[PDB]
Amino acid sequence: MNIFEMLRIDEGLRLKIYKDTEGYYTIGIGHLLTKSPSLNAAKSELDKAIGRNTNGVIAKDEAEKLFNQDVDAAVRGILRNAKLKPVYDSLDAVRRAALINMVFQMGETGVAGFTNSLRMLQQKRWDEAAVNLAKSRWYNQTPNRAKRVITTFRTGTWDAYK
Ligand SMILES: [Cl-]
Ligand SMILES: [Cl-]
Repeated sequence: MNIFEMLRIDEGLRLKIYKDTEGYYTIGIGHLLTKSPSLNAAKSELDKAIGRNTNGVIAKDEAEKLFNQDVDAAVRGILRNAKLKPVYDSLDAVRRAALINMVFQMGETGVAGFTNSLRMLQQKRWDEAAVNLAKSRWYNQTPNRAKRVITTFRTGTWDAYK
């Protein structure tokens, strides 16, 4: 297991524009296109992102490419973020994948706001961080995915994904 296979399990793959859990237009492997209600603003962003007229549909290779960019951007955002970087540096390889997953799902800004959990993770208080991470809208809204991520942080193994 690795970050790519982990996120592929959590996000799935769709080749036609769809709405995410929040009702936003997405395509491929959890690639947010726009928060706007307009399917046309979605198709526009989509064609901008692919560099071709897609009519709302893309190929597998195209989805994977967006995915490669997105993971990369997620890592780079963590490394550039003054609050995230120290946490990431302090973690083992598995736990690092758990943080990247949160960042990809909710953005740097959102994760960065989990102040107390971040501090518990840095301190390696696994059980306590897991309890604190659960008191969040995130956990309440996508409980199955949240539990998997949280188990990854508590355990340091890929068990939740096997
Ligand atoms: Cl893009
Ligand atoms: Cl879920």
